[PDB]
Amino acid sequence: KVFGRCELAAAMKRHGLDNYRGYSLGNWVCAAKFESNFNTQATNRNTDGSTDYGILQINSRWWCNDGRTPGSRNLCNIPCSALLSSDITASVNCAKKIVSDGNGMNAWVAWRNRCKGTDVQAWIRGCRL
Ligand SMILES: [Cl-]
Ligand SMILES: [Cl-]
Ligand SMILES: [Cl-]
Ligand SMILES: [Cl-]
Ligand SMILES: [Cl-]
Ligand SMILES: [Cl-]
Ligand SMILES: [N]
Ligand SMILES: [N]
Ligand SMILES: [N]
Ligand code: NA
Ligand SMILES: [Pt+2]
Ligand SMILES: [Pt+2]
Ligand SMILES: [Pt+2]
Ligand SMILES: [Pt+2]
Ligand SMILES: [Pt+2]
Repeated sequence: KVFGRCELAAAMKRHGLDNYRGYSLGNWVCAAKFESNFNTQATNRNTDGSTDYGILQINSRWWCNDGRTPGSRNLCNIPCSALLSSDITASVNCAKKIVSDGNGMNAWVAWRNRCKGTDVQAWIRGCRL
């Protein structure tokens, strides 16, 4: 599924991401935009053989099992395929664990390089929240 901007904002808010670990909703929508362009089916292969999955491009090195990332962990205890669902619950629940790991949203390289320090509120402007 390709979410609309405000559609994704609303789902993320409902699932408890707004100000989660102190990160405003706009940060999460911005991250999603530049990670997946709001596409739940987005996948991207990393040089180390791990794969990023879903709206927030959560990686199999640490966070999900795809049966094909040697040495990896599955700290969110999910198949990586669950991150591709039109239902974003697994993505959000896992993102909550990631952003609590100590580095906050810097865990998402695209967030650090394209969202951090920007007017992230713009990503939820206009939305009925
Ligand atoms: Cl957009
Ligand atoms: Cl915001
Ligand atoms: Cl594996
Ligand atoms: Cl959902
Ligand atoms: Cl959730
Ligand atoms: Cl933080
Ligand atoms: N949802
Ligand atoms: N939720
Ligand atoms: N949730
Ligand atoms: Na894994
Ligand atoms: Pt879909
Ligand atoms: Pt939902
Ligand atoms: Pt939820
Ligand atoms: Pt929660
Ligand atoms: Pt777009």
